[PDB]
Amino acid sequence: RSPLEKASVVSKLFFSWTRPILRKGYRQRLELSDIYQIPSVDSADNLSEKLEREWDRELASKKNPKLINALRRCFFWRFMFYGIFLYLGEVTKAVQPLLLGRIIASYDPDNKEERSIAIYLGIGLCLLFIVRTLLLHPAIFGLHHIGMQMRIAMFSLIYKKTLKLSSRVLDKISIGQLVSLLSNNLNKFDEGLALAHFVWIAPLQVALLMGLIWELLQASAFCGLGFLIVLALFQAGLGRMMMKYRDQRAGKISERLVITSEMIENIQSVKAYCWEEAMEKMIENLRQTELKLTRKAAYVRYFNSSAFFFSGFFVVFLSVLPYALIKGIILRKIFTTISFCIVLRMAVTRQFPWAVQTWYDSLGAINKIQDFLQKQEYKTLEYNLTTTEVVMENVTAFWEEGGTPVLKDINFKIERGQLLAVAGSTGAGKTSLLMVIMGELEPSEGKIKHSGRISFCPQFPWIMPGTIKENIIFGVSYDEYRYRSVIKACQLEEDISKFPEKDNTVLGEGGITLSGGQRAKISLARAVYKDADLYLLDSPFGYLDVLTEKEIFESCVCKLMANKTRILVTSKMEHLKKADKILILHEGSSYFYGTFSELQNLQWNTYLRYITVHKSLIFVLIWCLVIFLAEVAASLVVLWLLGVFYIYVGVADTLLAMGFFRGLPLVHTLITVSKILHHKMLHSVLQAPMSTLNTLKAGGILNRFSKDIAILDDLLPLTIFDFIQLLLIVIGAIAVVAVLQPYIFVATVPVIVAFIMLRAYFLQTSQQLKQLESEGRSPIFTHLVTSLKGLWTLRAFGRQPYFETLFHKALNLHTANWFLYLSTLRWFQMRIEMIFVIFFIAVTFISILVGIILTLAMNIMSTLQWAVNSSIDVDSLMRSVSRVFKFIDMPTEGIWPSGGQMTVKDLTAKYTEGGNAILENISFSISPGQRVGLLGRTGSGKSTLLSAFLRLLNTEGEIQIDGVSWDSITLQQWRKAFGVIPQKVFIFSGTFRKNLDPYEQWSDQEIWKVADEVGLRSVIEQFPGKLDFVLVDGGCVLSHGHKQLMCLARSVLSKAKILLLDQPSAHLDPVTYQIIRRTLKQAFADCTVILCEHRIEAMLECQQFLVIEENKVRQYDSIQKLLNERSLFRQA
Ligand SMILES: Nc1ncnc2c1ncn2[C@@H]1O[C@H](COP(=O)(O)OP(=O)(O)OP(=O)(O)O)[C@@H](O)[C@H]1O
Ligand SMILES: Nc1ncnc2c1ncn2[C@@H]1O[C@H](COP(=O)(O)OP(=O)(O)OP(=O)(O)O)[C@@H](O)[C@H]1O
Ligand SMILES: CC(C)CCC[C@@H](C)[C@H]1CC[C@H]2[C@@H]3CC=C4C[C@@H](O)CC[C@]4(C)[C@H]3CC[C@]12C
Ligand SMILES: O=C(O)c1ccc(/C=C2\SC(=S)N(c3cccc(C(F)(F)F)c3)C2=O)cc1
Ligand SMILES: [Mg+2]
Ligand SMILES: [Mg+2]
Repeated sequence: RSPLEKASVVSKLFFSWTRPILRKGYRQRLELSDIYQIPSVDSADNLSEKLEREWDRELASKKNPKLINALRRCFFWRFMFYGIFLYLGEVTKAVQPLLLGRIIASYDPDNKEERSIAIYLGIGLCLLFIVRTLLLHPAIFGLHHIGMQMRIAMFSLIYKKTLKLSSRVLDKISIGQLVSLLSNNLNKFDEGLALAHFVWIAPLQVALLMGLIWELLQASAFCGLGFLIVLALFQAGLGRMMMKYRDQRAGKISERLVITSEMIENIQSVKAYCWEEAMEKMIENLRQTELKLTRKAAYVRYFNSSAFFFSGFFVVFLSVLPYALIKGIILRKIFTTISFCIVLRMAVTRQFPWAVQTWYDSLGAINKIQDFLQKQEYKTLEYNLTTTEVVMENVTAFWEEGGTPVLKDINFKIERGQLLAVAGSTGAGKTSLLMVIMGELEPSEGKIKHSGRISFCPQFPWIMPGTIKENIIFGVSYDEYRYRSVIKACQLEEDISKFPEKDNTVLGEGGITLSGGQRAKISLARAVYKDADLYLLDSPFGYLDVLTEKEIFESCVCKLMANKTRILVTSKMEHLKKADKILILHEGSSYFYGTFSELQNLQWNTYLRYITVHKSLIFVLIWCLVIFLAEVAASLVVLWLLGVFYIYVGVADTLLAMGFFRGLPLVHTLITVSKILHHKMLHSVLQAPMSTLNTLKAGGILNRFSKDIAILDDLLPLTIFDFIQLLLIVIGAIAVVAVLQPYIFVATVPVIVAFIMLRAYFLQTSQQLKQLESEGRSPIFTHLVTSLKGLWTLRAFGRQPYFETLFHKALNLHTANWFLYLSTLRWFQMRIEMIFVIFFIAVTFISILVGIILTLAMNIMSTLQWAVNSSIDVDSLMRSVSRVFKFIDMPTEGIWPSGGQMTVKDLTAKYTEGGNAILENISFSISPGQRVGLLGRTGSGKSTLLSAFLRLLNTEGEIQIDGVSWDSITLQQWRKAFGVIPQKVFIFSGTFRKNLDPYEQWSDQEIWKVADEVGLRSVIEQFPGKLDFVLVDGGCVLSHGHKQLMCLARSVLSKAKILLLDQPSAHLDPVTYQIIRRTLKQAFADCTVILCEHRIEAMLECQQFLVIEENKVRQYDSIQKLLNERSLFRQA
């Protein structure tokens, strides 16, 4: 447990509770187990319940609900308490020049105003620093805590809202927009709470400072105020210009995010198609405009950030010269004026615009989140009592809100214990009918009445990340008899037994470990397990062979649940013979409704590697340093004309300030560095081996492409520039001041060496906890992605609270990782402040017990601390560059085809190294121009063989076509001889023409010819733009029977002499399969296809069969030869 729960007031004030973890992490590795727990204040379950109540009251009471009016009622008073503490701690910063000016008047020659007083003031001056230190840091920590609490509460509200979104609203929502929204205010929201209080402190500080200065300059104190007001107007005009270049980049960032995620999810098909070259350019073109906007917005921000270092001369000039004209000036007042003007310049030009910008951004983010919260919701409205019968009459529905209806005049009725089987050609609307039943689709006319309890089995299998037992159970009480019977009747015995961990293995997001014929079985078992009234199954036997389908239908759909009503999407005749009713849709219309009899009768090392990527960075750093060398040599050897050099030193901020000749090129180069880094990282990811790529997850990519690159684009340039500016200011003033007085320069050496040693000591833990928390924010992303993916099988089942609890657990883990760093960085900053005051209690006290050397020592000892803080910020930010380089440094896996004859010798396929060998000593041959038909059971390894042909997985054999082996040619040129049709169809966000070919090498005539040949003429032309419609949501507009057709058209367009057909027809009806056959015969009359289809009527157009069994291949010749040994395959 965290010690903050049980800690004394002084212990919490000194933050001394991070000492044990810091000591452990400095000399040992930090592990998740040895991490402080979470308290009861930061728990999401309570921190969201405290806000949902207020939000609901606002929604039900007000006429114009506001989220800020609900956040105020919770986090107002603590925020105001820390604001008051901040104001009290900052009032003590404008009165420090007053004490220096009332000390200097004492060490004025021959016994000036007060003589026996310097003892009183020389101690109180530095003792006031202790009070400032005590008052400042706790308020900052409290404000950070409040910001983090608001962030987690709003995130939980967003997740609770995102599970009630309608199907209509999901059209405009992409898996990239939400990720970008989270990544924006994931860490820049809670950090800005401290800066938000400087909107009412800066004016009061300005008023107090003006009142103080007026006692020095009678009426000349207002010219400097006028100049500073003009500068503040200029900065406020720069802010609005910067905003315009920030609200246009978000859309491009989201678009790039969705395209990158869609590519990385199924990089397998990209590699098979050899689309990497044409798909890196598609991202580079998008990145160009983002870079242009970022480069335009990184100059205005620099100009805003450089108005403090270029204002320390004009303000002093305008303050002193008008008064010096009428009365001259004294060398005592001319320094108190500068000491006041420094604080005034900071509070006007650095603290006010930052607060204004923070308020603007916070209000904008809150309003955006409120707009997300106020969207259309999904209603159920069903009745929980009936006669256990499902009847709907005269239902007509439109998918799009506006167009052609999808369903019209469909009526049916089924009692309890009956089975209704629906069928029809592709595009008829069977899935839409089941959606109408489920309620995810609102009919425009009609009514559906049935009991609420239903069970769903989607056409596309869904595998949430967890054990097989958890996947099958799906958040209910575990059973031993029902579960075992289901697992036996769904044919999941042998496949589960093959695993080393028998039942509870681990499956990743999407079930990549499992094949395509076992995910369907798991989904069917999950649907069967649930105790519901109606089991609406949407074509469960999609990726199952004929024998498995026959064995499952008679033992799971008619023997296990033969007393509960179930609606099945059929595509065969044996499934209709045993049916109780039949409904044959056609183009969204009830073509038939009746029984089968009537149907029959009817018819360190990162900094050096970061700057050396681009040579212009070195050529600009040398140019920005040698000019500083000349500038500092124009203030050390030209002094023989003067010797009052203290006044000259006092304006070192303006003297050594970077202009627009040495800062603009550096800023411009620092973005080109990020561009090159991102391009190299994307290329190295695209050209990586599959064994290395499979280690990566779907949450480990949006955490490295969305936030990590955004850091390098946005935050690193200006932070590095500011740190460099502070370094130059400190060095070129300490070196100068070491000439006049070399005794006060001595004190700055031990301070610097202690600062560097302590910072390097604390980095030993901040470089392993910061990375821990930066990688610990991936679970929430990877759970949000899958919860959005399974949003239609979640609401149908009813398991919403289970996912809510999972998300709460993930949020708790992230906050537990975050609080430790948020506390240890504060501890180290406060200890730096303490060593500062400890080494400062002596410098003035011993020297006092010239009186103006004190103001220079105090103007240097604060710039040193500011530079130290900037260095800490840069070191914290460079972890992103470190992870970019880690992600780049990855292994690289990298007319001839006339006849197309094959030969394999001693082939071994294994997806991993040292794992189970899927294929062992494979050998066969293929006569050229001869079709070959693969065969086998589920889990045999057909797709494994097809992948081993293209060498996606590591192999140990040789395959040669037309006399050239594997080694004689490169992988990229070898892989171009094959035209594949992957089992997982790939559709990305783009136009139809772009999807059909990314390289854009075929004209619209050539595209239309193939589209009409395959049969997409009636599908492309039903959309507002033919061959120009922007398919989105992963091609969700199309249907499962049209996705396969488009994939086959893509295969036909690209002509190859060898092609690996991996189940060309997955869910196609028998009528549309004639199109597949008329394309196969008339377009593949010269190439040697390798079929994988499970259709018995399709397995007859072959000449050489390959059956995979027990990790070996047997090749037969006659069609009936292989159907005689095993009688099961013939009887089934
Ligand atoms: N990424 C992977 N890593 C390790 N093993 C895998 C991976 N993908 C699949 N397998 C294993 O491969 C075995 C069989 O190979 P594959 O997954 O290609 O199935 P298959 O027999 O071709 O499938 P089907 O006939 O159902 O389409 C499966 O039992 C599974 O354990
Ligand atoms: N989200 C959507 N928005 C707009 N139109 C859609 C959407 N989903 C499907 N459609 C279209 O509406 C019709 C309904 O097709 P649907 O997907 O219901 O067919 P199906 O019976 O499931 O077909 P299949 O044989 O491919 O499984 C099709 O013309 C399809 O292209
Ligand atoms: C924090 C703010 C609101 C407090 C009110 C403004 C303060 C800073 C201003 C208002 C009037 C000012 C005073 C006006 C006149 C004099 C008389 C002179 O012999 C010493 C300075 C002194 C005493 C000024 C000190 C600063 C002063 C007190
Ligand atoms: O509250 C804060 O964050 C805070 C408060 C105060 C400051 C002070 C600063 S910054 C800067 S530059 N100078 C300066 C100006 C002229 C000359 C010199 C010299 F002598 F060192 F060269 C240094 C300061 O005095 C920074 C931050
Ligand atoms: Mg379907
Ligand atoms: Mg397969």
